[PDB]
Amino acid sequence: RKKMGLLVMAMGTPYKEEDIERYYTHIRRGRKPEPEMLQDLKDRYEAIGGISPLAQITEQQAHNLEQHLNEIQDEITFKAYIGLKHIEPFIEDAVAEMHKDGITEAVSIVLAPHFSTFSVQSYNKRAKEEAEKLGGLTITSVESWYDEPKFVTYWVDRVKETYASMPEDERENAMLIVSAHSLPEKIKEFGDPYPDQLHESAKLIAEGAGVSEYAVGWQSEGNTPDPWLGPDVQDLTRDLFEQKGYQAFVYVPVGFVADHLEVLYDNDYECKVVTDDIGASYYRPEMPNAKPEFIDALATVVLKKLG
Ligand SMILES: [Mg+2]
Ligand SMILES: [Mg+2]
Repeated sequence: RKKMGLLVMAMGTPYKEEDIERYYTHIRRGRKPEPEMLQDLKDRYEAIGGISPLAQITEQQAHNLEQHLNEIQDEITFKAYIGLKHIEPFIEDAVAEMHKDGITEAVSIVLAPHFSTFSVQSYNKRAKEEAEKLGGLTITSVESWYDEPKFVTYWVDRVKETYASMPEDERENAMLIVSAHSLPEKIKEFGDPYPDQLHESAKLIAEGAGVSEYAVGWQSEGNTPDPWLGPDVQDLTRDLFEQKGYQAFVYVPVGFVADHLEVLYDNDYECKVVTDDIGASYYRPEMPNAKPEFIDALATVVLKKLG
């Protein structure tokens, strides 16, 4: 069998509470959070059940993906390497390790289904540049995978189950909100398809699930002076309630693949505060994490990229 590296890339998460400072410093481009922000972040992580389980999900995704790829075809043996943006093991570290280990051919995938210039393209460029610097190692990079039918089906089936679970008055008066991580609006300068891809995800999932009433929102914007993609899910939820009185909101954060702070806090707390305030029911179906159905979707994405 031919040996190939499987470079799995993601933002990263802290491994313990004491990593919060450096992780958020990295996110904030060298700006250390002030003490009240540091305490606030610690509190948020405690509220969602702790930090330890978060980074384990990414590891489990990469490992299960490796094992599943190796089991479903007989031509290639994959070895997974994790490369993260904001904490060790960094993308450049992972590529250098691949080269050290004698890998000469790799395929990469970012654990975010929509292409953007800000994240996916930047991860892919960084990986390819380090390979070029070392020589003798090439990388083929998945750019997007939101339209993989098996992935669409994951979310459609979760959404169906959620609607099926609702009392009758909710089921005929619910709103589905599909979201991803906000990015600066200025990505539009380069024709970034990120927003169009989120809207297509939303269309595909709503259509597959038989949901006629849905909306697209953004969440978890950072803090810079230039505008970020909106509307934010908190504002969208309240606006849609005021205009049409929905009694239940279903949140599908399709941009995210795991139980991390952006979902467990930015949906399950921040959006839940809003639905609680307006008297609506809150639902947010299970994230993919490292579940077999999702791992099969990822495996299919990778093998399609290789033909
Ligand atoms: Mg494509
Ligand atoms: Mg926020």
